[PDB]
Amino acid sequence: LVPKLTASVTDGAVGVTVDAPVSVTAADGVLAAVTMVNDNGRPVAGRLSPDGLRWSTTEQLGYNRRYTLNATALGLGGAATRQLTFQTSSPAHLTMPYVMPGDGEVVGVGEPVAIRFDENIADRGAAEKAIKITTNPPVEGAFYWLNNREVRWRPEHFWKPGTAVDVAVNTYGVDLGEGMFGEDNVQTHFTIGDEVIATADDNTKILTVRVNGEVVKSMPTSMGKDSTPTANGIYIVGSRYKHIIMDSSTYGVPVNSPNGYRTDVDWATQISYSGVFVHSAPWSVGAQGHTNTSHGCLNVSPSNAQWFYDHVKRGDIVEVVNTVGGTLPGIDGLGDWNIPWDQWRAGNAK
Ligand SMILES: *C(=O)/C=C\C(=O)Nc1ccc(Cl)cc1
Ligand code: NA
Ligand code: NA
Repeated sequence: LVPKLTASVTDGAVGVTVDAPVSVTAADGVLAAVTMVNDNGRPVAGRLSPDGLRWSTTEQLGYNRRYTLNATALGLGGAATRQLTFQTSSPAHLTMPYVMPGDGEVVGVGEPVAIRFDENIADRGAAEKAIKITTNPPVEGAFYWLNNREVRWRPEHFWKPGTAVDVAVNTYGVDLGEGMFGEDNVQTHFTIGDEVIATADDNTKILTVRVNGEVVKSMPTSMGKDSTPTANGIYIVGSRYKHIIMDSSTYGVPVNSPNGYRTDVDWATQISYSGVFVHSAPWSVGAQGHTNTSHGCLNVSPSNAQWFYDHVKRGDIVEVVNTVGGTLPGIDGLGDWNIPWDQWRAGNAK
């Protein structure tokens, strides 16, 4: 029998995607030689299987390249040789994904998986298809897009402490729509830590911190006044700051406007993209636990703000209840858990 050669690419093929390696397989014989070069003549790294039957590229192929593959198979029946040439995808534009939380992090039970692209994604389904999420213990989750660039993945209920989460964004060589291809792959892994749920009840004006179901701190607080109230709902804890200059102009509100502001505060924990924080407020200690006086932040004492800074972590949960405000928008950026599960589960890839 004359040896046969089978490649994972077709001679004369265009638009070949570089999201997979290129392989060469020999039948009725073994591979005596296999080389692959690009248009400039530079060789492509590869490896031959010990049995001599399979050859595969070992480095990723580039966009907008013409590769020439030459292979020779030898067998008792005879010899066979083939030359193939193919052209890879020619992207119109490239987009880089950014994944949160960070690799190796320990996050709270409310932390979703976040994949943010630096460009608008026309084929959301293709993006979701290219993201493999592993969970241990395994749990059902789903994708949901906060905007044209960022997609979130979370389960129906808060994570179970101790869950391992692994995120592989394999967007390289993937057509994300309108000629937009992924600039690279990204791969992160994180773990869920203690259950920490702080509840701010406007009827009592107390921020109570519960760690694994036990109350460990009770903080008098002053929330947003009626004209600028704090929205009810579930907030995901974000970044921590020993101190931060609060500037309303970052939210489209001129500083010189009635609701504008610009001041420096200590021990600030972010809980919404819309600008809600837990922070030190020495000027309202007298009102904390009695009346609301802020632009929407949870004003707490300096010692309680610092305690919150030291003992709360990204992904922990703050829930506000019984305020005169509405509900935090589900697409705020840290309000994911305000979207009903059935809506989140059905997604919005269009
Ligand atoms: C919290 O109130 C939301 C944004 C912010 O920074 N507000 C704020 C805090 C303190 C002062 Cl004096 C003005 C506005
Ligand atoms: Na190359
Ligand atoms: Na700010």
